[PDB]
Amino acid sequence: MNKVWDRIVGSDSADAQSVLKERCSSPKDVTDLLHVIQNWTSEIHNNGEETRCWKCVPMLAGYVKDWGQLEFLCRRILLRSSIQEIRPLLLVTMKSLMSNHSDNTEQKCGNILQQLLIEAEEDSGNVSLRLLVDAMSLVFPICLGVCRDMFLSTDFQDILTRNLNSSADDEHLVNGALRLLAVSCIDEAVRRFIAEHYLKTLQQSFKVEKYKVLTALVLIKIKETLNSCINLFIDSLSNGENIEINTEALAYLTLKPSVRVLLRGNGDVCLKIIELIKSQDTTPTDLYGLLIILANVSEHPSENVKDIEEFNRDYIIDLDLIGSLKSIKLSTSSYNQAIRIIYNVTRDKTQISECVKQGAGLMLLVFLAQKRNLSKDEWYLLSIRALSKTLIYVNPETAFSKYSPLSAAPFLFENLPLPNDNALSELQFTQLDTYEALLALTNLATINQGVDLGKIILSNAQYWDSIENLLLDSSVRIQRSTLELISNLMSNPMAISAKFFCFENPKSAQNFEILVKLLELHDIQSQRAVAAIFANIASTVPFICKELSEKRNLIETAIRVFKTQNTDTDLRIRLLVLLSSIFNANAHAVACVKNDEEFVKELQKYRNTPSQKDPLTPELSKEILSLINLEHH
Repeated sequence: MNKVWDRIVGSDSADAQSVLKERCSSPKDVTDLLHVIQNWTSEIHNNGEETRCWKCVPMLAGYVKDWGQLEFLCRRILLRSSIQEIRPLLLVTMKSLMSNHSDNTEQKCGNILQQLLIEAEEDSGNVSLRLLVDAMSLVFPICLGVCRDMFLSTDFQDILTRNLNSSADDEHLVNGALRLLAVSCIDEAVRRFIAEHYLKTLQQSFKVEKYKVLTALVLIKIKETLNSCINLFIDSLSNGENIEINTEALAYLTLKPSVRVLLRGNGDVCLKIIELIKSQDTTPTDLYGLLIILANVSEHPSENVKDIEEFNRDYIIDLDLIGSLKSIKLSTSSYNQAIRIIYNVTRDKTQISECVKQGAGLMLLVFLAQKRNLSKDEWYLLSIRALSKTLIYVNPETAFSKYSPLSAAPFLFENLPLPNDNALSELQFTQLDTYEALLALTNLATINQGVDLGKIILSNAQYWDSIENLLLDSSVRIQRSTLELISNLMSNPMAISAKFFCFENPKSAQNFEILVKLLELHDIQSQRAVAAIFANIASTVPFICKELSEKRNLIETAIRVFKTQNTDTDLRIRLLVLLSSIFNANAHAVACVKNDEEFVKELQKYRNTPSQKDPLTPELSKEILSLINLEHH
């Protein structure tokens, strides 16, 4: 099994998983190939051949069950720990060796480390020590036992600390040692050791520019002392240096409020983060970190809120961040963070308009569309929250780059409680969510006098059920908003009017009687909405108006509410429109009330001089008194 290795490490065209079909031969293929590897890994080849080799070895390694065929691999891997380009592949290989016979892998590793220490003690140069600390950092999170034993030993500390002190400008050794310290901070005993014995050294190397970032990354893992780290990450990110390490750090650290206030305080860094997010060059992993930072820093508390709105307006809105984000390629996690950003920005109603102009509504809708049959998780909910807030404060038809705002409606309906015969919604929405959904729906229902939304409601019986199920909600604001929604939907008969005004249908006639009672709701906004339902339909659909004119409970209730509450202007107007439509359609209804003297003198009081923008009050009082006159003469 010789030539297979040559074609495996010969060029990137061939693949190992490819020629895995030519392998097989478990008695011979694995053994023979391992002998080829052993003779071949006896030297260091260029980065391409080595990358092929350590991409391929893990497979074979995972297979071969005879441990004495995988011995040499420990030396081969540890002796390449300084080779950066193939370091993670080595890790993978070691992990594969670790997956089966873990203990023997770690044992051979410890033995090789001890020989490396002896070689390092006899080296007039630092090259053996570099190798040793690179091997230690490479295998530390998998061989934690032997690595902790090495790091903690006086013999290893002696040579390490001494050569560090002596060779402060051996950048490869210092850097290897700082990466070692960071990685090794995983274990607790090592962390205590580092935090008891290295603070002097770390303060020292923190003063040296070319080691500042790596030293800060060690210090993170162990107030003023922290503040200096954060200022380092911020300044070095704003410069442009070590985008990867700094963004990772700050994405973690912006989980703390003080870090956030500092970041928002530093202008240059904010411009830099926005420009990096826009920059077509930064890696997708850095883009993700940048977005995590932006979402953390833009989040409203539940730091001073005004600082957060100032930051969001200055750097996210005015730098057209949302308009750009529409165009960058986003993973699902990055899209999640962008939804977070949009949500945060909309916590300040004054910005929603601008957000929508930059395309945020579109991003919300696409996000929901793609998650619809996929992941109704917390980001789904968050997206619906942002969308509801959007639709409460903007004109709907100019809100999704000329896409249909009505496409939001199915998503809004997911924050309405389903009829309680209808499963559990994956969405953990609250009463506030339901309230805001109904506000947004009420806004959608203004389009084309409610026909568009009503047609969406009629295509799915569930939607109308979830509305009707809020007619008697115990929360005043939900009941109020429901009635406002229904009254907007009653600007066009379509067929939704049958829900209340098809008297041949028992269910509808019952809903009618309920509505008549709702005319006397204590909440004046609810009352206005109920009145507008009746007034809209009666002034707009003459068939229904003829039927309503015969419904004595409605007429008596409307008159009672007019007698006792006519000093509210919207309510008075709507009751007058209802009553006059009814009376014009039915002289026998007029004859019914011709002797209600209190009704007559309330009507006369307004036939005089209504205030405000109110021609209808005198006009309609005049009409009604005229009909009563008709009946008395």
